[PDB]
Amino acid sequence: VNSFSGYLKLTDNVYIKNADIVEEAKKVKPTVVVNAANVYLKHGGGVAGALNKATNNAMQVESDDYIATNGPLKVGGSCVLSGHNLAKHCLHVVGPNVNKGEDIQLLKSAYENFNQHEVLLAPLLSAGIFGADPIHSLRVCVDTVRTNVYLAVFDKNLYDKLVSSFL
Ligand SMILES: O=C(Nc1ccc(C(=O)N[C@H]2c3cccc(O)c3C[C@@H]2C(=O)O)cc1)NC1CC1
Repeated sequence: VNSFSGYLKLTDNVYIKNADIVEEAKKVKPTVVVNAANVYLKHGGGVAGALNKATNNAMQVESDDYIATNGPLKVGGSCVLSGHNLAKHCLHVVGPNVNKGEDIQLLKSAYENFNQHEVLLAPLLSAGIFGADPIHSLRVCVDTVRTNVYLAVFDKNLYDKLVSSFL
């Protein structure tokens, strides 16, 4: 049993809710919240910008030190950093950004990072300002992630479309 509330069950292991991932993280304090990161961990907008704002920029400060030491992530890769006031840990995962021409096949590799964590709160990777089709992202999620994932979809119209079109 876990504290995630109001989710629709899509499969054995994937759950979905119309919710602001920031507000959901603040309320559940999950072990892992996933950030929709870029390779530079520059949390300017979209989900990343929102999560970072909720940490009063502490996520960005920590991220800048990480990059200065380790260099950029790979598209499809991830790193575990602090969850600050939102979660125990933040898994920063880089999905391909279609508005940069990145290969959409890398989306499966990005979701594979979730399998290193038993339970996660997450957005749909490569959705929103990353330019991919969220219906496709949900399909890849379901077909790749085997651990227990609680997906937060900010837009109600999109949430309803994702549920109603789910096979
Ligand atoms: O701003 C906020 N929350 C806030 C929450 C989510 C987003 C956002 O863009 N999410 C989408 C995104 C962005 C980038 C890549 C992606 O794959 C996705 C899928 C995500 C989705 O479809 O849900 C933006 C803002 N809270 C403050 C207190 C009011």
